[PDB]
Amino acid sequence: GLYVEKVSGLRKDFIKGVDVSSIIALEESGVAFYNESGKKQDIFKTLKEAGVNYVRVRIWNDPYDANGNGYGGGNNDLEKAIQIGKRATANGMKLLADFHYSDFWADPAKQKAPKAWANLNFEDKKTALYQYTKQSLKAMKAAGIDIGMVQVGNETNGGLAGETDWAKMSQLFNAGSQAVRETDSNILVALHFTNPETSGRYAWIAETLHRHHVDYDVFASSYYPFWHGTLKNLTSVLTSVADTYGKKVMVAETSYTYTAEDGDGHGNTAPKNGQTLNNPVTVQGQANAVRDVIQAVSDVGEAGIGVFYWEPAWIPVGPAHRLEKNKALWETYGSGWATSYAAEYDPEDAGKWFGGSAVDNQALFDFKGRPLPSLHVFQYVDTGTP
Ligand SMILES: OC[C@H]1O[C@@H](O[C@@H]2[C@H](O)[C@@H](O)[C@H](O[C@@H]3[C@H](O)[C@@H](O)[C@H](O)O[C@@H]3CO)O[C@@H]2CO)[C@H](O)[C@@H](O)[C@H]1O
Ligand SMILES: [Ca+2]
Repeated sequence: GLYVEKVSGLRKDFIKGVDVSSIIALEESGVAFYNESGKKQDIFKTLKEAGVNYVRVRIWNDPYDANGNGYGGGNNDLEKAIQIGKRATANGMKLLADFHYSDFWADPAKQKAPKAWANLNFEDKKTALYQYTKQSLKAMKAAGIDIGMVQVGNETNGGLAGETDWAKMSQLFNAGSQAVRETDSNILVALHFTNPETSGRYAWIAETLHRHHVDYDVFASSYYPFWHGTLKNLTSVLTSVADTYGKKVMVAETSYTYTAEDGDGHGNTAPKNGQTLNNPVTVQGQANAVRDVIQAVSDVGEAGIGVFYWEPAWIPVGPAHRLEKNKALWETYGSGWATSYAAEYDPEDAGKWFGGSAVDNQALFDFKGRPLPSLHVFQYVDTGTP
C-alpha cells in the first residue's frame, strides 16, 4: 500500500545508502532482522534487495573506558567498522568510512579529542590523525572491503579532534584527506557539516575550506527536516557550494518518524513539540520525507551524488515496558545511544542522558525487525509506485 512519486531527474548511479552502525551492538543484544517474506535474514542482504547500494559506518578511535567498557552508541570502533564493511561488500554495497576522530559522538557541540591525543601538541596530533586514518584504511583494504568514500570528520561545524581554530581544523582535514589519497585515488574524500538553515553557514564554511586549501571532493550535509529548515533551502545552499567550489554534494544523514510511539522505553529524539513536521508521522509520511530529500539532492543537478538514511534499523532491544531489563542490554552491549561508562568522556551529555535508542521510531523496520513498506522507497524513487 506504499506510494512513492518518481523522483524527477534522478541519476541512475545515485547513491542510496544507509548508516547501520548500531547493527553489531544490536545483534549482540539478541535483536534480529527479517525480510519481506518474514524470514530471519542478514539485514545487509535485505538492504541490498531493497535497492540500497552504500553503507555508512561511524568510527570512534577508542569508544571505551580504561577497563574496556564500551561507551555505547554501538561502540563503533575500527573493528566493528571492518565487520560492517565485510558484510557491506559481501552484499554489493560500497562503504563510507565515517571517522569522528573522537572517542565518542562528534557533532556541533562535541568534537572532543580522542583520549590518546588528549595532550599531544598540535603537530603530533595532526600526524596521529593522519596515521590513524592511514592504518584504519589499510586494515579495511586487507579485509577486502570495497571503500567508496571516506568522511574526514563528522558534523565538524565548530571543531575537530579538540581543535576549534579553523586554520588548525583545515590542517587536520588535510591530514585525514592525505591518508585517503595515499590509500586509493578512487576513494572520495568527504567533509560533513550540519545545520544548513543557518543563514550563510555553508557558504562561509566552503569559503574557509577554500582559503585553507583543504583537499576534499564531497561537501556532505546532515538533513533532519524537524530542525534543518526547508528542502528548498537545502538544495539552495548545497547547489551554491557545488557551483562555487566545484565540489560534489550529498546528504550524509537523514531520517523521519514513521510512528509517534517510543518502542524501547528511552525517550525518542522525535517527534517533539516545536519540531517541524511537514509529513504525517506514518509509514507513508516517512517515505515521503526520504523521497523528498532524494529529490532535493537530485535537484542540485550533476553534483548531487546521493543520500544516506541515518540509522534505519536502530530498533529496540526489547519492549518499552521492560525498561529495566532493556537497560541491562544497553549497558552490556552498548546497543543504546550511550552507556553510563561514557560519563567520563562526556559528563554533561551522555553523563546524564545515557540509555537506549532515541530513534527506534525513525527506523525503516518495525520494533520487531520486519521491514516497513517504506523501505521500498529506495527502489520506487527511480520509477514510482504503479
Ligand atoms: O531521551 C530523551 C531526551 O534525549 C535527549 O537527547 C540526548 C542527547 O542530548 C542527544 O545529544 C543524544 O543524541 C545522540 C548524539 O549525541 C547525536 O549527536 C546523534 O545525532 O544522535 C544520538 C542519539 O540518536 O541523544 C540523547 C538521548 O536521546 C534530548 O536532548 C532530550 O530533549 C530528550 O529527548
Ligand atoms: Ca526509544
